[PDB]
Amino acid sequence: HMLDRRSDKRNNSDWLQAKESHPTTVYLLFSDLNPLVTLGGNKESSQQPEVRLCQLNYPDVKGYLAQPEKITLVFLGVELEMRKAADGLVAWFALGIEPGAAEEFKQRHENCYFLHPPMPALLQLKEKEAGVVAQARSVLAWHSRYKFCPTCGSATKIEEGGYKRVCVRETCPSLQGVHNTSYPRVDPVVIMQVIHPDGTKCLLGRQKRFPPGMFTCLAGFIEPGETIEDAVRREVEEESGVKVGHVQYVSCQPWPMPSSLMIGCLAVAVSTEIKVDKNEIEDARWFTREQVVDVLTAFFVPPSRAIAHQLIKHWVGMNP
Amino acid sequence: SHMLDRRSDKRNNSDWLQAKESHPTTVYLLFSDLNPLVTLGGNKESSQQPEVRLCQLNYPDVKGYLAQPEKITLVFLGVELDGLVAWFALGIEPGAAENCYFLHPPMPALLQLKEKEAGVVAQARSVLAWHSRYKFCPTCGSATKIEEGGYKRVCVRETCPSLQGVHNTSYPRVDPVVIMQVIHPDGTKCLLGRQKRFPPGMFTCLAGFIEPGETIEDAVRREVEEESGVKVGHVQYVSCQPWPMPSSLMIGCLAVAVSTEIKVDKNEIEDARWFTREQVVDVLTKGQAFFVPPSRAIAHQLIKHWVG
Ligand SMILES: Nc1ncnc2c1ncn2[C@@H]1O[C@H](COP(=O)(O)O)[C@@H](O)[C@H]1O
Ligand SMILES: Nc1ncnc2c1ncn2[C@@H]1O[C@H](COP(=O)(O)O)[C@@H](O)[C@H]1O
Ligand SMILES: [Mg+2]
Ligand SMILES: [Mg+2]
Ligand SMILES: [Mg+2]
Ligand SMILES: [Mg+2]
Ligand SMILES: [Mg+2]
Ligand SMILES: [Mg+2]
Ligand SMILES: [Zn+2]
Ligand SMILES: [Zn+2]
Repeated sequence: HMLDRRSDKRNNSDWLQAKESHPTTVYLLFSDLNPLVTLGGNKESSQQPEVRLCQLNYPDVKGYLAQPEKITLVFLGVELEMRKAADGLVAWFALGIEPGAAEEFKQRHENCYFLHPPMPALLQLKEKEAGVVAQARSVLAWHSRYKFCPTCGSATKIEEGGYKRVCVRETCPSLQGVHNTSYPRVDPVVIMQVIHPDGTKCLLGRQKRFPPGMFTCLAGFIEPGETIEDAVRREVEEESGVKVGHVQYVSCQPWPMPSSLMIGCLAVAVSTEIKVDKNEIEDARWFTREQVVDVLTAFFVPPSRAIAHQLIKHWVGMNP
Repeated sequence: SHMLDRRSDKRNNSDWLQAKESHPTTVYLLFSDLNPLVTLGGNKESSQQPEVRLCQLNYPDVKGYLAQPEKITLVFLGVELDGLVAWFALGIEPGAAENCYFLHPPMPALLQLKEKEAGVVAQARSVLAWHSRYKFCPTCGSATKIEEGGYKRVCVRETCPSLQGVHNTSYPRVDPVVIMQVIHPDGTKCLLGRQKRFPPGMFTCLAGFIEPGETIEDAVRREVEEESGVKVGHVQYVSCQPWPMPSSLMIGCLAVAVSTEIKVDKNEIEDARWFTREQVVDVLTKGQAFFVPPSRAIAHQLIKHWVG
């Protein structure tokens, strides 16, 4: 990650309040969960215009901050190097604002714009910036849909730097002991590059909503009581009929749509017959290594920053 | 291999689920306050020591509970691996709850179940626990209704945003947790810690929840450094263990420290130390003024994996 989350500061109201108006503090502005970005404008993002975060400071956002009931403020962390309250730490916050306010901003700064739609525009951000966006967007998305207490239905209030919501009903069981109802949600999702029993093909599928010709790795949410490997085997068989043996973890990608942790795996199929569950996917097929090589250089796959692309590209290079 | 095929394709088949409720081969697992009904001994597996196993009930054992649907919670677990033997979990109230008994307390008594039965309890307990604490719509606060064999809750307010599109507010929660065996730079020691609440002498792997926006490996590095001050480099995934307290997925990793100095937070972790392979070997066998979780806990499996 690009920041140190400094979760120990989340219950330090005085420190958080002081940092809000400190001149070194960085703000990332969000409207309807979309981050404010800019194209080009420095050396790295120049040779072809690259999308980068529009980093704001207190003088840019002070008017939003002075209406706390209309904003959602999340402490993201501090920069990894300290500069020469006044502790040398450079704080970052995510600031979610109302649409009226965002319009008045868009007329104020012409070079910055809100990134949308989230898929695939978030894949345009460089890795370090994409990670902080995934943190900020996932927490703001949680706040947008978890305003009421799941245990009793009452209103809740934000606490702990944006990382906790607390029911206002004093008698509520959610307030006795520690419960996940207080805290942001992380949904684990397995996504799997599935290799044919003969090592020369891989299994890819699509949903009816996908652009014509796009195919990608099968994926699904891990269920309660399931391991990573269990979910890979179950989801592949559900959607495509294919039975899976060995499952190998490869890498992760946080995917803030709203709050998914993509757990990327390589899996070896032990059967070949395909039986598509139309209620989930429209199509699943075996693609030869040669076909996939042709496409990485009559179907196509997600862009290179998507984990599915990284899994497919990794496989193309493995020893058959 | 597993006890059950989840057959999630059946969860929206209300006619099939209903037919199975009274079928003579259907098995029910009874839960009181999220604790499973179990039994000790009584088959070939206990010829040596009495072993805990699930107390499998059938329709005539639970039919009085089913006659009061507003007082129970019913979850379709799957079919054994139409000839299909359906399993359900049935959560009841403490009042309604002599060779069976409710397994309590969950830590460490759940660790007495054999792995294949532990997997079914983790499924059932976590879904039941979700229903206990997620009865209202997080998006608007209205009441909700159970659907899909116990795997969905649906807001009763027709205009609610939760009903336009697909949203995680409808579905069971799974909380990813990293737990990590952390090896000293010199390769000869591992880092273990404890909380004040722990029984005296107990040490275990550090662990913590993955945050929004974070990878497995970054959560390991962040939590180790938060809790113990130790900085971590390489992180390797090893294996998982679902832990239904209420709904955690323990993601077990081996990590290499790149610093040596410990600095404990004295808020979550009251103590953390480097333990040599010899100290740990002694404690996996039996001799040391400390001890670790039992063998079915993923921390014990990770510590064992490390010593070879
Ligand atoms: N946490 C969640 N967020 C969104 N959808 C979920 C979640 N858990 C289960 N689902 C269901 O999972 C479906 C997607 O299938 P899959 O991604 O293959 O598991 C969605 O259409 C939902 O019905
Ligand atoms: N899903 C969750 N369930 C319970 N506690 C959580 C959750 N997410 C964050 N927390 C917090 O994490 C603390 C435990 O620390 P750790 O397990 O080391 O991350 C709890 O006491 C809560 O304050
Ligand atoms: Mg899927
Ligand atoms: Mg699924
Ligand atoms: Mg699926
Ligand atoms: Mg911890
Ligand atoms: Mg911790
Ligand atoms: Mg933590
Ligand atoms: Zn409440
Ligand atoms: Zn609602």
